[PDB]
Amino acid sequence: SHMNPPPPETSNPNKPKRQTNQLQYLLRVVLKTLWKHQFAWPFQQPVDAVKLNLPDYYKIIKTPMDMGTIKKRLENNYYWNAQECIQDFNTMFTNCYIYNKPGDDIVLMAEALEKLFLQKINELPTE
Repeated sequence: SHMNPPPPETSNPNKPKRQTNQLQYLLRVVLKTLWKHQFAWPFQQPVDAVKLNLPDYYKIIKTPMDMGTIKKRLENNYYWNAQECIQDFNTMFTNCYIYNKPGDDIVLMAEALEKLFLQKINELPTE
């Protein structure tokens, strides 16, 4: 009976756009590497609380984020600063750590993805 919210916005035509080495790197290296990982599939789209039978997910998670949203934002030049993209990644991980219990398979998957994310953003070009 519960409903999913609308996904996060991925495009704003009033927001100015720019292409920096950091953002291109975040799309082509960081996002692409995480997207192909064995554990990416639960994070490639917004959490569907209806299809997954999680009536309390959006009562606990008020800041949803997923890699599909991040990919679409990068592709639309929605981010102006790279820190917006990094914050979205961190928010996705944090949502998974808060909603689920430690030791759940999804949390271990998210932790592996976060380790890879930190390894990949270590080599981020300068501003």
